[PDB]
Amino acid sequence: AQLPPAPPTTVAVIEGLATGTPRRVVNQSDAADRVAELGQRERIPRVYQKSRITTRRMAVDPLDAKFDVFRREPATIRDRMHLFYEHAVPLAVDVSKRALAGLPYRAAEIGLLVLATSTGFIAPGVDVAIVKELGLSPSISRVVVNFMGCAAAMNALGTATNYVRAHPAMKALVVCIELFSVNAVFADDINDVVIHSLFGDGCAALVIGASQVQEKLEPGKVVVRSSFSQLLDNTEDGIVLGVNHNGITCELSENLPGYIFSGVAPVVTEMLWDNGLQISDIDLWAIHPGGPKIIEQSVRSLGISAELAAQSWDVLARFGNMLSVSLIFVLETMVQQAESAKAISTGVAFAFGPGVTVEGMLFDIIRR
Amino acid sequence: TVAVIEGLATGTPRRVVNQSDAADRVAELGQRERIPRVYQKSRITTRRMAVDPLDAKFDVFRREPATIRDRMHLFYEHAVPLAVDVSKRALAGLPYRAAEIGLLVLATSTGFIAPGVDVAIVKELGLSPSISRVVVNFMGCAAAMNALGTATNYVRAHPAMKALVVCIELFSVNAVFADDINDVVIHSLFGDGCAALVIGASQVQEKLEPGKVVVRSSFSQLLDNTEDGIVLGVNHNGITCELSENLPGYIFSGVAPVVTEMLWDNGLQISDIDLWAIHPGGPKIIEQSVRSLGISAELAAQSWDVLARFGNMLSVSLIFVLETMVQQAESAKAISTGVAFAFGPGVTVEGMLFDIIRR
Repeated sequence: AQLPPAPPTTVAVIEGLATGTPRRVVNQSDAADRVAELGQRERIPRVYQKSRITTRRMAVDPLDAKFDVFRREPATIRDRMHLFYEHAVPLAVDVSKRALAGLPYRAAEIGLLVLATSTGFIAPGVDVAIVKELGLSPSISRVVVNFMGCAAAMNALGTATNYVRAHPAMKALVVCIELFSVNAVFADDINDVVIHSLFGDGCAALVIGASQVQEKLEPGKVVVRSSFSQLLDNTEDGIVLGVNHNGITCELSENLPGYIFSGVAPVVTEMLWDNGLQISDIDLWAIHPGGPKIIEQSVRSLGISAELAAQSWDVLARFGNMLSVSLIFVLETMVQQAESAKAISTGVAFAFGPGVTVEGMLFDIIRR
Repeated sequence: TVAVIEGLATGTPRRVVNQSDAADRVAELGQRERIPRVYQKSRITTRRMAVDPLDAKFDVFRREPATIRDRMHLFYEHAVPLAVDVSKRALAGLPYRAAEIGLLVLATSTGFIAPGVDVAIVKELGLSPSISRVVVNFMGCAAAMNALGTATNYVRAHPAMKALVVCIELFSVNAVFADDINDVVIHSLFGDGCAALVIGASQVQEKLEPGKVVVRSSFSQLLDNTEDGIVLGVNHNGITCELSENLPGYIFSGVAPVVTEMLWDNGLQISDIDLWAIHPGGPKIIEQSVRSLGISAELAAQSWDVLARFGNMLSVSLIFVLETMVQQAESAKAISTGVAFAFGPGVTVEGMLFDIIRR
């Protein structure tokens, strides 16, 4: 009898959720005009009016008089990373606390901290600042997830999941922090012009715990039912992340939308089938608000009502695309306001990361 | 349930570099008398390098500013091949079908690209398109322990599944050879290398076959006021590590207290351990760890040896050592109890309690 040992039988729960962003508000129209001022600068207005973003928060003012000189020099990558650490700590610490404020868990109960970013990279970083700042344990476990793109939150929440189900009594803290403003450069190519028009800064934290299915979770709690991944075959050029002398950068392919259209439907369908569900059985669709073409093509693939992507369109409208963080902003909304009147709302969440990987999950929101 | 290292494999770029020569070739770049000094004290005889940073080709490129992007590309170009061959070899010995591998953890501190090695590995090895993936960056010399932890948790939540841990560290691709002393030290110590592990869950009962390593317990410790100890950053012309002069001291007064508690929590004493996989991060790192524990200088043989032959390969080094301990037993006992640990940023001591099944 060398059969695999019986599996844990609990379910990961998001007992605490919290979100935050730097204070400065950048109204998209103004942003467009400011950038438009850097022959034919008609390109600018054009791409911007198509973004479907009204406002974004930015830790740093790229086009500021001070930064504007710094912004145009080479080899500033090391300073930008410092600048990142500088602005991130305050924000990350503040959000982490909000996430924990509601729960009664004592610092000794938090055994794992997961930090995801694609806009950072510094020796001791935001992860260590968080531990000290919140007075967590010197022995707490830490995992830093980098360059996993817009879907990092998922890979991160999964790391937490395994941990929690493996150590039922402990809790885990998931934190995503994304500061692209600290990486602003404003180059000439469309990709740069586009990236700089879509990205915003923000932060989010989740507190995870293991719970038995017989337990009656309280309203607002979110159960993680299933997780999934998919390397979209032959789509490597879709989303590319790289480090430049003057900052981290993201390169998106003209085909990303197409890859999504082809990829989404099959992946969700198969996953839902495993859980005895169909697209028509989903109450909530936490589609990663990575941009119009992404939400747009994501909804077409699934063949659902445009309305069922309301929350997503909202986040993208108010905050733009703040990478791995965005997903969580969308979820929060869903948790604060019910989309129907049924106790427990079922929903699917998914985002897109490099290699063009669909990262997502099936969840339940206890309504009553 | 028990976490077992069922597969283990190491690899390295073909090029061998003799410290004696390196010292000379490097020196040739007013007080170059320092270079031979640091290199003699390194206690490194050789180390592998994916690239020859002094090569005519490279030498011009490395004197240039703003080259990280290309450098990161270079990482991918060399990292992939090596990481793939090492993974195949770690799995080669096991009877697992691609469907049984549900998690891939990739750790590095010397390269950043996406899609990266993790993706190149899945495709190359034909791993399931839906395998879970976690890329662990900038946790330095101790990433292997962070990575390994992510694997045991997984395998513990999904016993019927297996997890693959891959570490690739390629410092040579970041070689700059600058003036400051830290760059000199750092550059005389780091080597290139890769290592992979295959983890699975197992029933507390079951009798494991020789070679199998049971991960009994893992631990972490953020040392108070030590932040300056180990520092990683990204410069326009490469990635660097900035070791503090206070590091060895941190190590001296940090190791013992942690290890001792951890052991006490497992009904053990320093005097009970058979193996000590001390991360060979450098002569002082091994020196102060040994001294902090108050153990025979010899118990650190495996470490010294790896440091001697491959130099510091960051997270990779810790697995080479373990492999030596697996390949060659240190006594006639069935089951060898050992402790492993390395040091990472913020100055965090990360390690594990483990058993090596012998009979």
